Amino acid sequence: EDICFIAGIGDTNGYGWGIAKELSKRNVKIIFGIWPPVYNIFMKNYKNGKFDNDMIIDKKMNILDMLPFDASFDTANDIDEETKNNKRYNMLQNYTIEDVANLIHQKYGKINMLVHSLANAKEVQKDLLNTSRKGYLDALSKSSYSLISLCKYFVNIMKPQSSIISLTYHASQKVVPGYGGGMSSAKAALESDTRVLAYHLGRNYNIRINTISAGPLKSTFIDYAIEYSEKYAPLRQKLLSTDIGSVASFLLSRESRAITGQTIYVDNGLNIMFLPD
Amino acid sequence: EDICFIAGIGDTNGYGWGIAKELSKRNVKIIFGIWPPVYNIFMKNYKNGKFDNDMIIDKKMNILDMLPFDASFDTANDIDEETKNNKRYNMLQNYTIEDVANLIHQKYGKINMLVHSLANAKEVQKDLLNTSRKGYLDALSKSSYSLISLCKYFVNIMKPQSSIISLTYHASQKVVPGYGGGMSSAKAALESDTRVLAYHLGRNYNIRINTISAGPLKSTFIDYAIEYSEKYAPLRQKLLSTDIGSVASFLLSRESRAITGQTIYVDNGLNIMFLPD
Amino acid sequence: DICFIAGIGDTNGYGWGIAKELSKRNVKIIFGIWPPVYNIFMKNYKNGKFDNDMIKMNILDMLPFDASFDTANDIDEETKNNKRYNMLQNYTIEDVANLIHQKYGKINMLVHSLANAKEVQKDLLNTSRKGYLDALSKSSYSLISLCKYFVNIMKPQSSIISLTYHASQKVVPGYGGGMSSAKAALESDTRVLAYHLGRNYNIRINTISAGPLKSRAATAINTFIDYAIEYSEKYAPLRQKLLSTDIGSVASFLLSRESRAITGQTIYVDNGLNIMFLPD
Amino acid sequence: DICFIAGIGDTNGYGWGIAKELSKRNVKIIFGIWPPVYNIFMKNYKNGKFDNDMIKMNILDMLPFDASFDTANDIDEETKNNKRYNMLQNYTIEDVANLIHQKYGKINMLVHSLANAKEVQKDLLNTSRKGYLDALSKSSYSLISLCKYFVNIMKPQSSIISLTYHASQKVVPGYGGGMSSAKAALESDTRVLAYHLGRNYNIRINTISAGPLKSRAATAINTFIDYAIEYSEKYAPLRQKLLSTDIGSVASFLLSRESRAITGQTIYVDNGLNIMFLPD
Ligand SMILES: NC(=O)c1ccc[n+]([C@@H]2O[C@H](COP(=O)([O-])OP(=O)(O)OC[C@H]3O[C@@H](n4cnc5c(N)ncnc54)[C@H](O)[C@@H]3O)[C@@H](O)[C@H]2O)c1
Ligand SMILES: NC(=O)c1ccc[n+]([C@@H]2O[C@H](COP(=O)([O-])OP(=O)(O)OC[C@H]3O[C@@H](n4cnc5c(N)ncnc54)[C@H](O)[C@@H]3O)[C@@H](O)[C@H]2O)c1
Ligand SMILES: NC(=O)c1ccc[n+]([C@@H]2O[C@H](COP(=O)([O-])OP(=O)(O)OC[C@H]3O[C@@H](n4cnc5c(N)ncnc54)[C@H](O)[C@@H]3O)[C@@H](O)[C@H]2O)c1
Ligand SMILES: NC(=O)c1ccc[n+]([C@@H]2O[C@H](COP(=O)([O-])OP(=O)(O)OC[C@H]3O[C@@H](n4cnc5c(N)ncnc54)[C@H](O)[C@@H]3O)[C@@H](O)[C@H]2O)c1
Ligand SMILES: Oc1cc(Cc2ccccn2)ccc1Oc1ccc(Cl)cc1Cl
Ligand SMILES: Oc1cc(Cc2ccccn2)ccc1Oc1ccc(Cl)cc1Cl
Ligand SMILES: Oc1cc(Cc2ccccn2)ccc1Oc1ccc(Cl)cc1Cl
Ligand SMILES: Oc1cc(Cc2ccccn2)ccc1Oc1ccc(Cl)cc1Cl
Repeated sequence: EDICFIAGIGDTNGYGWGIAKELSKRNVKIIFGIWPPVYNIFMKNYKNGKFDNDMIIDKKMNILDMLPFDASFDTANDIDEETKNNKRYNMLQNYTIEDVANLIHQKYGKINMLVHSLANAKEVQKDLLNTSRKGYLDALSKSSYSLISLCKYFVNIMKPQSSIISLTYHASQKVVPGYGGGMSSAKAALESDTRVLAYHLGRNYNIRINTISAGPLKSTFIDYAIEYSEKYAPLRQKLLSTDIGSVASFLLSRESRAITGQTIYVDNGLNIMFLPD
Repeated sequence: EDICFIAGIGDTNGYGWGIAKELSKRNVKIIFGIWPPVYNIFMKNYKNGKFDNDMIIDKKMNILDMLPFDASFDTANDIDEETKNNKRYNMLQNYTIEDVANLIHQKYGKINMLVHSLANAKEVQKDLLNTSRKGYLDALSKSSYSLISLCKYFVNIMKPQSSIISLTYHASQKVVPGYGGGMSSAKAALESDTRVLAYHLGRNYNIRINTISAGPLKSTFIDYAIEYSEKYAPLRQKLLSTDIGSVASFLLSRESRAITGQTIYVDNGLNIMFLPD
Repeated sequence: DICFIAGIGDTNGYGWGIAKELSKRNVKIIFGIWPPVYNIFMKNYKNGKFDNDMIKMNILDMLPFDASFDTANDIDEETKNNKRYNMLQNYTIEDVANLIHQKYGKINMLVHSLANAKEVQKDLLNTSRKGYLDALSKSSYSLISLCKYFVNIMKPQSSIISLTYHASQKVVPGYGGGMSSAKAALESDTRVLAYHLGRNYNIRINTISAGPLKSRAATAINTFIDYAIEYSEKYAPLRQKLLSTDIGSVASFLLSRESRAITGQTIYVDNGLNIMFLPD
Repeated sequence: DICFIAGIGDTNGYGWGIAKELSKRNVKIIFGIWPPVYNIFMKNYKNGKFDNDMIKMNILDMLPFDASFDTANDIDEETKNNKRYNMLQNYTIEDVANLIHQKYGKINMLVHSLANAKEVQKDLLNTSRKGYLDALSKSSYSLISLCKYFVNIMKPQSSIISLTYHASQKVVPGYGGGMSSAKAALESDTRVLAYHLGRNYNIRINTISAGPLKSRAATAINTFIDYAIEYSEKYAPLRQKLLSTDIGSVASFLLSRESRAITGQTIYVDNGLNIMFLPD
């Protein structure tokens, strides 16, 4: 009985979903953490059967639960009155990082797989030089610190030899004009933090953590990235969300017990190239 | 007539000073940017001649000016009332990043060298896993975004083929337990941002930017780092603030016109080692 | 699913651990064995020495294999006539490719699990040209050539792995003879190969940077491995003992279709030691 | 201040640009010249061809030098008797070391500015063992051996540099013959050497990863350099044209005492091209 919490899904079109699908093959029970502002929409679509085709594995994806989850709030203490008043949030509760860990632990006990699959930058459209302090720190808060806080709070509800992964992108290491707003900065911090966290979690809890540097998925510039990737990557096949999924599944399993602190590239090998051929 | 603004000095015991000294050999005019809370102390010591020995180059260090400078505020607009009221700040003015660029430009015209030499993390003593969101973002704000904002505002007051450097540390790339509070995260972001900035500044202004990854200088754990470095680094000599200074001088000169976006290690080669010998 | 494992000489190394793990997924294993140790390995197999170690493997075949030789024409007269090669046939790279293809058809998995350097005991500065080139020939070029001849007997979408060590990237004094150089070249060649193999053949290639394991080869170095192992178990983020099957299950994953979007990569399987700068 | 420059054959490469820049700081330059091009280089010197290019250099000496040979005993009979070596003496590595020491005493600067690969035109997968080993011997081992023999005729706190190319780290199709492999090994060897040289000799060693320059060697590759240059001038963060003196002033800095705390490093002098992932 393995249970994985996936923080950061909004539809079946991203990595979170591809990871849920592949894990389901291993009979892993899935819990979704969903950004409150799209939680109700997601529940509706799910109810209206919009995801039924997406859920087929002759095996059904076993979704144990779907919970509102906001990566920018650590505890009930951090909720500002403007979101308290806020339309969407008003009718939802217990969606802070610590609140969700308590809920899950209470309802289902300890888990052993954790997926951080979320990024947000309010100024992702502006290049770095034109990003505001507010926009930059928002990017870091939502995309980088959220990983640390996730680990801080979920470690108490995880079994020993548990495993954790996040998703990153090569803009951290090499220049991708157009990946702005401090998203590149956020990814660089996330990959560094993955190492620092791997040391602490490894020594203190025997828990592993790694990150997957993924190629482009259509989930503007994304159309460029995907086209360029499919033209110039070593491997011609289309990169599927389940290509990341099967890698994630392996990193979350005990088959990878000796791998931690790593950035693992799942991008058809595009990262290895220097000049177009 | 070359002029360099050095943001982030508080005494003659750090890299900023070593960089000022070496630049002075090249007859570069120096302007110091000093954290307001220690500005007056610094001025006093300077007046009381405490730095006279430190200033000798048979050449005097030519300090063109010394200005209060706070890396956490971008413009006059960002000054919160608590600092406005604040003792130290109350008797100082025009210390925001944009304010200082305007002052310098007004008093002295355009400059062609910029040094970012500052780091601060309010929770540097806590390890990453135990760092608060507030502490983490403060680290990023002061140590990383400050570089971007410095470039944003000083580029308008710099000549073409100007040059910029900052200071970083290898904890960004490899684990150094004890370098906490998100300082490691901040350095990783700074090294990544150095590349992104190098592209923008290079293409749009023909300005270069690089960062120096420095070994330990006594400016607790620092005593460990220095001892370990002196035991295990390829080069036995003591690492001097002027070892960083002479490298900085070269990176800021036109002798390095074809180098940009780089992290340059000035650490007696310690970075190259895996296991102690 | 058939895998050729090039470079196994006993049950104490990574090759055996890889064999073991691939067997679990019902992969057919073919051993390529260096002729100097070929006979003794055979003898121990039939005399059931490895029986405790195979806990049961599916060993399709065991062939003489020397990665120094690309084709039969490359075998020098002395080696040809040597006591231990006497006496043996079809052990070059081209020859084992052909032989394997005749017996079994096309395969889909390849493991390069070998390395050799005559002067490993010398530090780099003191290595001769001859010793250095030997290291690169046996440890690095052998991979390139293995690929060249096996790509024709491999299907799409097959997978190739090799084994490397972090001394290529960071200084490990005592890892001498140009072995550091050979691992650096091999990690670079893995990228270049991943490009050509991916484009032209839809074949994948990656390399595993393993942590210390007390193997035959590891002892060839003048207690270095004992210190290595002991240091890793003390300072690695993960303090479990590193097993050859830890690498093996990672090898199995890389060779399987589950890793179809990974290529050209150096993957560290070393309890995380590589991420550390300063000892604790 | 005396610098030996190993690997100059005309005024169109990095060696010349390095010579030029070192002259500016009043450094005494000794050229080591490959015997195949030794005579013509001499002839052009006295016939004032390079006069426009030396705008005045301080050329202390010009010696025959072949980095394929470690000692006189390494010279094969054919080479020994060849039309172009006929006729020449003391051109091995040990021999030039000794010769330079006798004429001038100890030096404090060394530049490895050479590379060679018989099969550069072939892609890696199609390179023979012989071609690959040639690339590593001439381009990589030559540095190690240069160090071995020159450390005895160098003072503390002397400095050594070599030249490399980013194809070691990222795939550049067309950079064949094992040249990519040779650059990867050389960048690794630079670290290992920096350790031994720093500890035992207080001598520094670094390598410069240069951008494209239309040199003799660069054209040996089957328009590749023209595309390289054109691509760099279009996509590099800095759009100025990359000059051999751009590398030269960086070489001068690395060789001088101003860089006393830098060692084991790969320093990119390439208008920043290396930092880019996606074309504009
Ligand atoms: N798609 C790509 O080409 C690509 C490439 C590399 C990395 N990634 C990474 O993959 C991860 C998943 O993104 P994706 O591409 O699958 O798109 P996605 O929309 O499937 O995933 C991002 C999800 O994060 C959620 N989210 C946003 N703000 C949040 C908050 N404050 N709290 C909680 N959740 C929030 C959103 O609902 C969104 O669904 C991201 O971390 C992204 O950086 C994506
Ligand atoms: N000393 C080392 O061992 C070492 C190693 C690697 C990198 N570095 C880097 O070198 C740089 C200089 O630090 P140092 O070691 O010379 O110590 P330092 O005290 O000389 O430099 C840091 C200075 O930044 C100033 N500062 C702090 N908060 C500020 C703010 N909000 N606005 C403006 N200025 C502020 C302080 O007055 C302080 O003097 C830092 O960026 C540090 O990260 C130091
Ligand atoms: N043991 C470690 O700590 C360690 C760490 C990192 C990487 N590696 C790598 O793992 C691989 C396997 O080494 P190991 O540690 O398992 O030792 P091992 O002795 O078990 O494996 C090496 C095998 O290669 C064979 N071999 C040597 N030269 C050959 C040739 N010319 N032709 C064919 N076969 C030849 C030998 O017979 C030997 O059995 C090597 O590439 C090694 O560099 C080992
Ligand atoms: N040109 C470029 O675009 C470029 C880019 C990056 C790195 N580099 C490197 O710079 C260095 C110099 O190359 P270059 O581009 O200036 O070409 P070049 O032809 O000017 O320099 C190479 C020189 O090395 C000499 N040489 C070759 N084999 C030799 C041997 N066995 N003994 C002694 N001398 C020998 C040749 O006579 C030749 O003059 C090389 O290491 C090269 O890899 C060049
Ligand atoms: O983080 C992401 C990275 C890439 C890679 C990419 C896509 C297109 C062009 C260049 N790079 C694509 C999508 C990504 O998703 C996001 C982007 C911005 C934000 Cl604010 C949030 C997400 Cl989830
Ligand atoms: O940023 C710094 C890095 C090192 C390197 C080091 C020193 C000691 C032990 C380990 N690493 C030493 C001092 C540093 O200065 C700072 C550290 C924390 C802060 Cl909050 C600010 C500064 Cl300027
Ligand atoms: O690549 C290898 C790495 C280690 C780990 C190690 C060895 C020595 C010191 C520290 N760690 C052990 C053996 C390795 O492979 C070899 C190296 C040289 C030779 Cl000659 C043979 C082999 Cl199989
Ligand atoms: O290391 C080198 C790099 C470049 C730049 C380049 C060459 C080809 C394609 C793209 N860029 C040109 C020449 C280089 O050196 C050599 C490579 C092979 C040989 Cl045989 C000789 C030399 Cl000097």
